[PDB]
Amino acid sequence: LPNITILATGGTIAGGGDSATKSSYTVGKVGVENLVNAVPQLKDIANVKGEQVVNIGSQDMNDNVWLTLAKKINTDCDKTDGFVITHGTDTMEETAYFLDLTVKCDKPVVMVGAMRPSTSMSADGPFNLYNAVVTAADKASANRGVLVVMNDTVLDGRDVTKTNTTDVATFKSVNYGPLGYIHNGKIDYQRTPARKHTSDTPFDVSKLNELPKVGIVYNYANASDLPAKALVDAGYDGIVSAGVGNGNLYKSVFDTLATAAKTGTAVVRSSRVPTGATTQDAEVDDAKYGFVASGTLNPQKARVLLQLALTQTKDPQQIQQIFNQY
Amino acid sequence: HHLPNITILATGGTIAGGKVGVENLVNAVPQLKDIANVKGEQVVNIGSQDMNDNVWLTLAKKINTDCDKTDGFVITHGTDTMEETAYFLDLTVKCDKPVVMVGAMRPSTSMSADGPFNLYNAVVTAADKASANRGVLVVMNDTVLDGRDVTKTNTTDVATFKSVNYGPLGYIHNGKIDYQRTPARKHTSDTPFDVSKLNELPKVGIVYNYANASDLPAKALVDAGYDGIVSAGVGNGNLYKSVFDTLATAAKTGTAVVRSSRVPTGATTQDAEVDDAKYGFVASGTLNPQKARVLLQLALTQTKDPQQIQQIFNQY
Amino acid sequence: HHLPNITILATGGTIAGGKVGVENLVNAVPQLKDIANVKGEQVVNIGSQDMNDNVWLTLAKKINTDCDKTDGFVITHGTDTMEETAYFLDLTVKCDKPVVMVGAMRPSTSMSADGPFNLYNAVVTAADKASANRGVLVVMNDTVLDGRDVTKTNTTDVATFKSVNYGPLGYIHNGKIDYQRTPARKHTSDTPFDVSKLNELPKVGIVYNYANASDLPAKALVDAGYDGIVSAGVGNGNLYKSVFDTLATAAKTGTAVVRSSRVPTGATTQDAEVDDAKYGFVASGTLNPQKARVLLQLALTQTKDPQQIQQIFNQY
Amino acid sequence: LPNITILATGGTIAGGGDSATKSSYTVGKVGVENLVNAVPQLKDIANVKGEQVVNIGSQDMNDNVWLTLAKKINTDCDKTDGFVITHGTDTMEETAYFLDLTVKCDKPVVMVGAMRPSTSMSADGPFNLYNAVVTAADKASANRGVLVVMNDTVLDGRDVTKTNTTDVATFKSVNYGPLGYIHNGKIDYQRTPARKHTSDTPFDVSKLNELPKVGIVYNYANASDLPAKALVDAGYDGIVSAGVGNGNLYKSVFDTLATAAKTGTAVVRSSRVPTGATTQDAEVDDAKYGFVASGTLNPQKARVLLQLALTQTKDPQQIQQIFNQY
Ligand SMILES: N[C@@H](CC(=O)O)C(=O)O
Ligand SMILES: N[C@@H](CC(=O)O)C(=O)O
Ligand SMILES: N[C@@H](CC(=O)O)C(=O)O
Ligand SMILES: N[C@@H](CC(=O)O)C(=O)O
Repeated sequence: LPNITILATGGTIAGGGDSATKSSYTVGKVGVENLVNAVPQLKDIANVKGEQVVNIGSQDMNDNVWLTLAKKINTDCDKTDGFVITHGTDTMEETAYFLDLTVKCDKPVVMVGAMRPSTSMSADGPFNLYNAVVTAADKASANRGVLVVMNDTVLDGRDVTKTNTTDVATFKSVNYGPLGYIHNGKIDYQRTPARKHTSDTPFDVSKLNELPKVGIVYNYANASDLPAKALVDAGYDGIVSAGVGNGNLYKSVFDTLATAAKTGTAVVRSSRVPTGATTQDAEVDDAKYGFVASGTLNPQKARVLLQLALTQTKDPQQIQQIFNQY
Repeated sequence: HHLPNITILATGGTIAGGKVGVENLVNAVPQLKDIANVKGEQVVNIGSQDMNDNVWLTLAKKINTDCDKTDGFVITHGTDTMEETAYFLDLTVKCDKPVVMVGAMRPSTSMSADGPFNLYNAVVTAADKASANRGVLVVMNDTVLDGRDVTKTNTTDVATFKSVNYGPLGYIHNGKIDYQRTPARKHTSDTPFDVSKLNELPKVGIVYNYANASDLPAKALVDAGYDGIVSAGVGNGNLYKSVFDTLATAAKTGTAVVRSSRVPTGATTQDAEVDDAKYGFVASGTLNPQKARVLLQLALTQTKDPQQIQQIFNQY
Repeated sequence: HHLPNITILATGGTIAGGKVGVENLVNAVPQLKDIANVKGEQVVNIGSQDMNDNVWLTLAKKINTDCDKTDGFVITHGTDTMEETAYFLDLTVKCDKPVVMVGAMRPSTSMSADGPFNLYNAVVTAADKASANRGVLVVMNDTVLDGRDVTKTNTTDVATFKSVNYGPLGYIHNGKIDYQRTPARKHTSDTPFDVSKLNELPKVGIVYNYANASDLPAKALVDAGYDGIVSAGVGNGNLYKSVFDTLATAAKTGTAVVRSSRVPTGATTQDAEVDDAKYGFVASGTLNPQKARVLLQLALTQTKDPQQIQQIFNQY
Repeated sequence: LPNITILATGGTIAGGGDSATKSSYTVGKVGVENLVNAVPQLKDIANVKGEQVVNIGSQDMNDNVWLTLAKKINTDCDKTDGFVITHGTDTMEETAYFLDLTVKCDKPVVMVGAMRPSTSMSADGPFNLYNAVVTAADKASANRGVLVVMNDTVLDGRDVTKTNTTDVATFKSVNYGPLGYIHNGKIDYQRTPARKHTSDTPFDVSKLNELPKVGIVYNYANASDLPAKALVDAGYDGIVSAGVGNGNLYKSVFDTLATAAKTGTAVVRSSRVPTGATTQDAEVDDAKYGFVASGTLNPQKARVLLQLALTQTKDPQQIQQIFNQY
């Protein structure tokens, strides 16, 4: 059986409530050893080793944990056959894309969480963890980038997003679809992401203590420019706009970001709209303003790539090329 | 043989690209005369990414004032913020006659432009007696959508508008609608919100949550004396710790705080990970951040008390 | 403090895998006693791929007879044909108290089995006074779905059941339902269908359309004297020429013919490519083939006239 | 500009009504030359040549037209840079998969239709045809199998299906997602089908006058076995079951197909359920009965592959292997 390493970071998968039928609970309580022992069927498919990296709710996920995870996977690659990262669902789509761009280990790296606490009736954690280990143990899972496995489905770290606040089926790759489905412990892979990932990217965080500062501002009717101005006044390296429609901006926000771009702030136009690309050649002349269009990357995913782009370059044309390749 | 009188109120948008006038918009679809007596009025001519409180107030007052002068309204509008205007009017229009919003995802000069048939179907909907008393509506891609749940789901697709939590009210085929649903949430004349004499709306901003989120946007809204802040939370309305800290302080120093979610479907519920009663927060339910802002502004015209705002978010 | 009386009628399905008894099903979820006084009765114990007219008649008669002896019903059922049983009961149950169907997509012995919480939520729904007068319901994956529109959309997903044309009625969180919709189509006590004295239902079969489709299935149903045939058409109810020829003959020689569609969402409409009045055909609207069969069988207990059947397909 | 050949077969894209605002129309009236002249923007992107193969509604599509199309594309491959097939929407998903398995030409083959007649207000035909030609002209479209292009989206011929009876956005690849989106005449491809297609299949129809007979029977409550018996009595080479749930069958239908399989009839279990695979190792012991599980192929798609499988073999184990590879 393959050796599989579980790196635990917290989340509702490790959470507990006082009743199996009531919704209130606290995240990231139980340890990695309890999650493993809760699924004795794991011993049929893998030799599982658990390590507790942190124990937080992923609403509190941060740069420091991301750097810890990437360095640990890259350091321990030769010591195991694959990785499973247990994680909160709230920002799993962000961590998955970060690791998708920075992990250099060729072996499967699979993220997994649970929408229901471990104590709940029909808790989804146990089978999710089982299927995550199935995926990390599958030879065919290698070289597909960092993966998220939820609700019997293998999803690429770039397109995967949380589509619903409570549904166990919440995780979907809403633009390009899943890579494969899991049935009876086997996967029929019919897709693989074409965008460059893992060892095909230039992003190398092995020696980094911190990441460039990138914030996100929302657009809506009558939007205040004060959030954007606050990020500019703090000297943020980049700002992602969650625009309306095809990456459009309320005039006040547009005006502030255009002025900041001329001072050197990197500005990426994304969209609050949950599917579809923020394109070039629509209503915003990105070349004129020095802006970058995010494509299908939603605002929090665009932040991930912008932070890493800014470890390499501050030039908008080069950043746009990065947003066209990764 | 007499046809209903339908008033088109034009605000801009790609359906008017907003540069072409409301008379040009009407004459482009001569078949409108087969179904309605159409009169057009230009309210503004803007891209809806620049929609604002003043235009919202103008539209609600115009519809309420002119209700008895027409049989139904169509509002032509940009698609980017149509879902916000639709819900604002859903809460403030007191005319029970049909009010239908419509836009276009493709330019009027483009191949297979969707604007012409979109407008035709919007007039069909405003002219159907069955459309009355269903709240303010959005009509796009042969579908009638309630103004509360409707949202733009895709950046470019002509089929982008969907009521993603509770579904559409009816589909349009051959100029006829089979309505199978109506919104249960209280709208129009069943709400207490009355903007007839207001020149401005309470100030409500939106902050985004994500890994490592800065508290600076939330702090800037607080420093500016904002009346309310809507959080686009992660998952089920959850907050990054720094943002949580700032909003907890704001809620105990006057500011109304509504937890919504950046997640595109599903409710932000009570009784999950955040003790709303302890912090004086309000949970937005299925209202996404920009919709929650609409209701929070109007709630703040009535009350600043968090329990009373929560009740408003449970009824409208 | 008193809790509602809820009767569980068991028919089989993976939620009972149908091999385990109804008492075993109940005792597996002890928290049921926190929300209801539960009594279980075994009606049949079959896989729902073998569901049939006799079980449908038994269930409708049992619910109608026992209505005044309980406060609500839960029917445990296989997922494969739950959407058909749900609509049959939707049309024939005259009890206005909640009737909720539920199943499970994973075996009860499997990791993260969905059956236990599914049953809990089904009892929550049957015990909610707000669930009355909404027709027969299906409760799956924290969602309340009307029996007319609900359908199985995926072969394995625990989230498979969706009301794909008009959306759900409400979502369940923390044991509470926020209902925002109700079906406008006439159901239960608002239909004329009365099976109380029937031992059998009119014979209605379904034929599939595709490229090069054989007319032999349609011919075999005609040769057997079927009372009606539902066509799973291509696109908007269209028929392969050979199948069209056979059904046109059948419609003029007694047989009721309903055009539905193999396409999983959207209505089969009148006034498209098929002149239904010329051929004596009925268009099924949003009813998929197996749902259209349910309504056609019941229509044929009232009338054989195509215009009157079309009216039934426009009202129920 | 590339040379693009339009092969016309009919459909609503070629249909016309007496009014732009009323829904009634007739299919396959106007000729290929009228469709081309209706889109003068095509001359900006390609040298277009039209040929009328047939002019039918695709509800009347049949084996003979399929064989004509495959032979024509394979014969004329060297004479053009890519193919667009205008087609009715009702069975486009069937023809696309047939050509996906039998076309040996390496150059892009793109199918396209229209949900609204050419005479209708906001008719979708003109822009659909434009985007189909864009796709056939794109070098990156080659080697992705036969494609369907509808509503700004490039879809693989295997997974693409018509999901709605009237919506212009009806065509979706409901299990694995689209291959790319089209904006401003350009495609960002992020996926390609892993299942073997075109020149990687053994199916060679170049000398065939006819195809094996395969019919489809529906399952539902109280289902009659008479449709299945009628196909068996006619000596059908194969029968596809549109089963309930995960490919399950009503007992009467099961009994008839099991008896037929022992006489040599090929029996494929598919599902009337619109998404998801009909799997092995669920409730039906396929090996015991000699049945084949269709995977994600819906009943009409499973018929296509079964017909072609039956040109090579009647052995259920070999047919199952075909259903696992193509
Ligand atoms: N609050 C949790 C949500 C979850 O795990 O589902 C987290 O992200 O850690
Ligand atoms: N920018 C435009 C988008 C559209 O009309 O579709 C607007 O909202 O006004
Ligand atoms: N074959 C089963 C499927 C299920 O229960 O999910 C049935 O319908 O009875
Ligand atoms: N009946 C038409 C439908 C369409 O083209 O949309 C056909 O398949 O030819």
